[PDB]
Amino acid sequence: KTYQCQYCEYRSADSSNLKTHIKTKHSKEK
Ligand SMILES: [Zn+2]
Repeated sequence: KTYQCQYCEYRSADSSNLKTHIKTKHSKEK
């Protein structure tokens, strides 16, 4: 019951955590 990121290699326990990670790490922060 884990989710993974398909940009880099970070994983989560709760999908929201993952979403946030991509939002603050990939998904254009610029
Ligand atoms: Zn990532």
